[PDB]
Amino acid sequence: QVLRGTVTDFPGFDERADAETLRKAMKGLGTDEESILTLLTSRSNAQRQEISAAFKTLFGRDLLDDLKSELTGKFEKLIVALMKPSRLYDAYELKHALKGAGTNEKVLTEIIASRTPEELRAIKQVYEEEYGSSLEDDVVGDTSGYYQRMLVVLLQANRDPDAGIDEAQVEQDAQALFQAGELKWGTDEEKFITIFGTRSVSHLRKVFDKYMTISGFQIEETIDRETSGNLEQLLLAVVKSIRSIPAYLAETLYYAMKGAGTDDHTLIRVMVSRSEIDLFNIRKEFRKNFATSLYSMIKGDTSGDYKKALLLLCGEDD
Ligand SMILES: [Ca+2]
Ligand SMILES: [Ca+2]
Ligand SMILES: [Ca+2]
Repeated sequence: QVLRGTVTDFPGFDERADAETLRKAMKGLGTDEESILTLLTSRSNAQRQEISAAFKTLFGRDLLDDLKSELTGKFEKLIVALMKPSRLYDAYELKHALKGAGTNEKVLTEIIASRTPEELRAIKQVYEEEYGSSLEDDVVGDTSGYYQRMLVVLLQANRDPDAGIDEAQVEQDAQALFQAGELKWGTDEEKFITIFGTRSVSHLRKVFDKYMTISGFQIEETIDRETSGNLEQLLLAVVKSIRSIPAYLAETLYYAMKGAGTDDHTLIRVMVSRSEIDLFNIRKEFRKNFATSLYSMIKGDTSGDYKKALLLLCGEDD
């Protein structure tokens, strides 16, 4: 594993040229959504920021206010996601799950499960800088119970460092998890939230081995993904991220298209948020694990400029 994304710095970029092109495409009645799509999906995020800066000095206009007026639908919500400064997209996405749009634990479980404690400190820092309130307090307001408790544990970003691995506490933790999991994760929540939340990744992947020997099964089996119980799902997410974030994230995209529905808000979020970080890796797991390329799935569930961009993000190569 070399963490890679799918979007890189466009070579021989001209932020002025870029911005002018993008002025013609809005310009007049009609929109050149292809021209808009192809350009910004073929640019990285920092670059997109230079083009907004250039669009303003040139024309005296707000690039994003113009995109927000020209566009609709999901291709709008996609473009608008592209133009989010990477530093912000996650906390933007946390804010909105918390504002308005009622019950959105799916989003909270996704980010806070699947970010590295270095990602979690910055998010907390930026949100509290952008929106004025603390993420942790906002989460406490809008959540309840152990699901809340666990998130607030996860939000501390304070796991045991990977160092020496204590085979005795690996035995003790896999016990606690054994029994609690045939208690339906339904008893002694305080005890398992401390193990899931504070232990090291390298310690936990060992505990998870130590379960599959003692119980003959792997700890996932003991939960249902379809059935609710935010905690169980949060639990389940942690067990999958502790094993492998790009694999968790490739499974999140895969059930975003499963059945009736394409859960576009999950689609947009992952593609975009991981695009310059690990989107490569997420492909190279989806293929192998789900046996179809991500590309073609998306080419399949989606349609329009929205799938043009999305495919353009994904990249048809490896
Ligand atoms: Ca127009
Ligand atoms: Ca709400
Ligand atoms: Ca579908």
